[PDB]
Amino acid sequence: MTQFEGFTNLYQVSKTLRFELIPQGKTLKHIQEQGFIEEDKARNDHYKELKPIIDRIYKTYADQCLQLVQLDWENLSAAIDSYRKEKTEETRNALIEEQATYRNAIHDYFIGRTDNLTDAINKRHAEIYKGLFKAELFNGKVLKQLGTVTTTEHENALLRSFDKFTTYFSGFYENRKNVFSAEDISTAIPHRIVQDNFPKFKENCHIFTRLITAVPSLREHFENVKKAIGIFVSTSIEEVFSFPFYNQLLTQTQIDLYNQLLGGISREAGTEKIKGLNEVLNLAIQKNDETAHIIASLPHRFIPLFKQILSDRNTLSFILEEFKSDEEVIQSFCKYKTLLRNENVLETAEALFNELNSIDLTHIFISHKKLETISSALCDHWDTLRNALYERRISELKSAKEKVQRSLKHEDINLQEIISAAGKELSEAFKQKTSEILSHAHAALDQPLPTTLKKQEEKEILKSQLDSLLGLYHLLDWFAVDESNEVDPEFSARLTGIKLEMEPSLSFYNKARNYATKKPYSVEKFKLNFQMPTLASGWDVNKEKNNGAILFVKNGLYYLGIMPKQKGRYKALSFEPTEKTSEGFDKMYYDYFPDAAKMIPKCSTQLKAVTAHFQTHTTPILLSNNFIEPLEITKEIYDLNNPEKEPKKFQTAYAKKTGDQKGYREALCKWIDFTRDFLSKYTKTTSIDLSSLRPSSQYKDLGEYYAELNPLLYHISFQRIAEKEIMDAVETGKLYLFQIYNKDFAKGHHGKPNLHTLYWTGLFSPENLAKTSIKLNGQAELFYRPKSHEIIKDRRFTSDKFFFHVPITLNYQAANSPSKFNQRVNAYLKEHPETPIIGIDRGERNLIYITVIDSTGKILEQRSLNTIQQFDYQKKLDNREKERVAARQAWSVVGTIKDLKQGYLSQVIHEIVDLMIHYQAVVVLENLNFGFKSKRTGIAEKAVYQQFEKMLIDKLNCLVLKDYPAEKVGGVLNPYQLTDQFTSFAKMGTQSGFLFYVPAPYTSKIDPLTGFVDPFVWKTIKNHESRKHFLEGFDFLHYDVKTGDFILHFKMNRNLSFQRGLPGFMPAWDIVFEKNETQFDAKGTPFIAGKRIVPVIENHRFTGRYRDLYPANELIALLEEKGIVFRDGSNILPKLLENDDSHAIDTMVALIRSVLQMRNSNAATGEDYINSPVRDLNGVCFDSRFQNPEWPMDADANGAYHIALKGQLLLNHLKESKDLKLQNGISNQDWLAYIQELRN
RNA sequence: AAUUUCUACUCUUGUAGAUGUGAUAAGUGGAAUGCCAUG
DNA sequence: TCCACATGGCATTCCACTTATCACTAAAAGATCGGA
DNA sequence: TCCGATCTTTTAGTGATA
Repeated sequence: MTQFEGFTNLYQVSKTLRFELIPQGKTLKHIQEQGFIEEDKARNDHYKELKPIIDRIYKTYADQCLQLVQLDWENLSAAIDSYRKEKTEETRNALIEEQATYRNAIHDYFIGRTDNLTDAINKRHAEIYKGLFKAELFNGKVLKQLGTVTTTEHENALLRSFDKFTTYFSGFYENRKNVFSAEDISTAIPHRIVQDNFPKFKENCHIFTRLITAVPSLREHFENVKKAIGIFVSTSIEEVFSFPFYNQLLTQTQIDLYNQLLGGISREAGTEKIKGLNEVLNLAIQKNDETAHIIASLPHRFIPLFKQILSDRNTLSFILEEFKSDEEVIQSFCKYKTLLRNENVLETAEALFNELNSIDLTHIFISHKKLETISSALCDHWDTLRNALYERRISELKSAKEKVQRSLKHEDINLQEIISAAGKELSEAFKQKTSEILSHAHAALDQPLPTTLKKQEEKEILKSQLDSLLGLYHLLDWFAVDESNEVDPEFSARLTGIKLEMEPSLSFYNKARNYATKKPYSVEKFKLNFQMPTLASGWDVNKEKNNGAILFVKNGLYYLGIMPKQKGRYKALSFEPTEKTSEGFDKMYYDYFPDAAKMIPKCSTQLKAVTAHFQTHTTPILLSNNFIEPLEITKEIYDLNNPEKEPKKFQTAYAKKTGDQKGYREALCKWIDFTRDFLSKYTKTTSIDLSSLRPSSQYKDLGEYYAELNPLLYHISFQRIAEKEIMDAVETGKLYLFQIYNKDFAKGHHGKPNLHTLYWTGLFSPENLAKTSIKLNGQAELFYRPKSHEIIKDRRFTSDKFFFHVPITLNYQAANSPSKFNQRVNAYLKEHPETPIIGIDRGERNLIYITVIDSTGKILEQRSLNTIQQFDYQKKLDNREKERVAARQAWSVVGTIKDLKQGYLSQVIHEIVDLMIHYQAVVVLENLNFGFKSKRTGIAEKAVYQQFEKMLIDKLNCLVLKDYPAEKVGGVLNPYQLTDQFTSFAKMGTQSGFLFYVPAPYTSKIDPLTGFVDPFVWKTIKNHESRKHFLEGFDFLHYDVKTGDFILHFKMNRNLSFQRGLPGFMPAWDIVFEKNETQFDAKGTPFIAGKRIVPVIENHRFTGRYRDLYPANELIALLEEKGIVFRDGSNILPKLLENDDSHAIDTMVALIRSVLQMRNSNAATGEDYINSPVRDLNGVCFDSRFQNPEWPMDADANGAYHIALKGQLLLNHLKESKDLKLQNGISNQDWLAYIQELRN
């Protein structure tokens, strides 16, 4: 018996708030005269310049370390193959433990505990490894022991510039700590070595082995192209794709040579490219041979390896040098232009072209690789000139035509034979386009260069000159200048004499593009330190001398106080907590023991003195300092904390590995009494009440006890401080005072406050002071950003500002992570079966469509959110897309989409949470592959497929309603928690709390009245005999005389090869070819019923736009075309199947394909709908154009509805199950069987 | 037509909703340019 | 499979864009600096 | 030239069933 309001305070969530600090008094003067802002700007610049040096040291240690790795890989290969062949759970855990073993084996080289290495280099690697995460990378001691990087004196001075400020690199350290770590982290060296690169190498090895086994005649070829690449010269082409060579494939250079072996060296522009592995695979594919088909059947693509983590990328391919500045590019192109007019190239080209217009053209030839380009630029189609020449060679003569077309691809043609093959329209089009191009070039040379390159117009005119010159170069590359044919030697020589100086314009074009499309520089905020090695890392009153960041509250306003260092020392300035009635600021007092799991052993067991006492003698030791009463450290407690093994005996890892529940329980009990009397005895924690703690033997584990213990030691009090002391503190410069500010703290604000402002007010409301549910955290950052009725546009960028970023944590009383959250949600859904279901369909046309269904599948509300607050976000986002791709092609600025997508997604998120709190329903969302959504966003990033999922998860993880009371469930004190804690999409399961991930196939293309899908696939129906065979499988066809319709009967025990093999429930189908007459909707608008939209096929494997069709009209036109009598209602199929002409059979398969076509779309006028081919058993032929609200209006509403009944299946399967866990998805066959059972 | 920041309006120098920051690393996808074969 | 309408394999720039980790700290301990 | 204050650094380690 649980409630909907019980889903609160499940787990901690961490957020960050941003504010603007307004200076108070003359403190803005005090930071200005002291010169801190420029000092932090130079410090950030120094850090940015020092980062390449320090990870140069990191890369040096890496490539010195993992070069010595030599391991077997057969166990991991067998584990991967076993898990891939049989996808069971225990095989998965075997794969994880093998991957962890190999990760530890790789990491031991960094650690220095590697078995195969001898002891001296082991201790050298260990003591060098001890220095990458301390101050040892700046004193040069690591540089002395590790290989001689030998940073120059400039970088030595740069390292001296960070003297006594190594804690600024502290966040860097935990960054690089993930590089050298083995706990399965995606930003680690051994995770990439084991889990990422090794399966790819195994795949390459296996596909190479089966490709050699299938066809070995290509075996020599790869060795040959290996001699083309000239790398791995001491290795065999079989040995490279063997497992042990992977012991070489760790350094960046070796994987670079592997990827370049797969790709091939690319030389400079103009010359050919050295072919590689995938190149020759594609070339063998494109032969249209039987060998091409068999290599097409197996996979025919080698996969490149991922880059190493911290290393840098090189190549053997040609790299084009980049233009350093805009002045250099405009100056160099001005000299290029002047040297080009000095060579009088334009009149030279005019001379050549009036020569080709006035001499015979049998002695001038055209290269065979440009016939398609000339055909596409000249005529409307690229296949015009090739087919014209092919038919002309036929007419001047089956097999002979094939050798003719084999000769056409590689033999160069003289241009008169093309003129005689084509028409004179080709000649005049050629002459006018040459006129157009040389007039463009003339305008290019006549027009002067722009003065600068800072704005768009100069960029676009320079682009215009460049592609005019380049198009002249392309037009120059049409002719076959080689003396292999009978080209005129003088004209060939002068065409080289123009083309060799037309060649560098292409490289100039690429250089200008590489300089031109750079992102324009923008002013960026940077971190302030205020000459302090640790700024605002904590709020504690002991560290308030060191961190120097405290807060004041003044009659509802909030202030940040910073204590600067006086004369380079820590001036311990304090205040007097006067009585409450005195006017003044209210200082917050912070009492925080950070985390007992790391403070307790550090402050009591992991000291130097206790260890020095305990190695030499075993007697227990009293500890006196920082204690009211000295605490006793016994032998067994230190053995529990330091057991010289990974499983600590109070940790449940020891209980899981061993099974001694009694000893683990007693060890846990003793450890809990030890931490109890330590918290009693310690100076900081002796004033904290600990009475809510249960007896020690009643505690299940360490994590639960820590979760209950943690929010007792977090405390905030408030003490009134005299105002005059604070004003003398700021006026003397001893205190930097700032005011936290946003939009809602202005005096003119009278509406509802922001959600972040609600969190900030809930932080300091006395209810949260009584019981801390939300918590102020440490590590608060300060940033400075330089500058970039009456209404001011972009007023916030007019002046330089100070910004404050502060982390908070909501649901602090709850545990850090939830336990069995999905079990709780399954329990609540099992106790509440009547809950609604919200189908969300994300699309590319209308984007987001919602449908609401009840427990019985009745529609409650359906909506397409193209227009929210009467604003068409879809159309605006589409035109933003159109101008983004237009600006990309025009070398303009590219902008961003994230802001507008975030605004529209915020509107739709508020809508769906409004309906969520109104209906207490669950949402259902289609499971989509990452590759599919990535390709969909690639063809059109108008779709929000992957972006909206993150916003839904983030909003449903921590949910606060602004209109709700604070103390009520859903307010800022008890926020709603309806989804699992977000970890990563890889470990995101099929169900995250109230959200479900349902399979994507077969949701849109389904009749909701009968559950009908198309059981055929039309790709298998290609030949005429296949069409006749499939026409044999139908039962019979009858012409209705009342309504003029056609009824075709079908049983799925026929046409099995032409069926897709998806057996539905209902064993009969009656396809209805309804008469194409005009019906009316609920609005009464006329519309012709049963019409279809079919793409217009141009020729074989060629399709254009789409055209409407009315299947009964052309069908009866077919029957009166052949003279078939059908008004008697006889069996039409045996009457028509005897006619063996292919045109007839093609017509009826076209009509039955069109009536079996479900999704009927027309984007030109924009009608999207479906028209069910099978009549409902109550005699209804469904069209969604009827606009009846009980059924979906359009096809995407239909898809969202079917996703909703898929979720209905999911919760029915939840109800009948007793394990309180969902099934691992559903299959298509069970889904369509279930919906056919429900419908009919 | 204003905002910690973003989106949408202008009745109030504002309104409605959203807003995990910093650091690091990798990957994806576009556009242009070439080399090579295909309809 | 869900989506379709000039291409496939690569190579080099440039751009946005996504995902995946880390902390979300006070005290212990060492380095340093001013005193006799 | 060696001690006592003090400022900077780094450090500590949990979660799953009777």
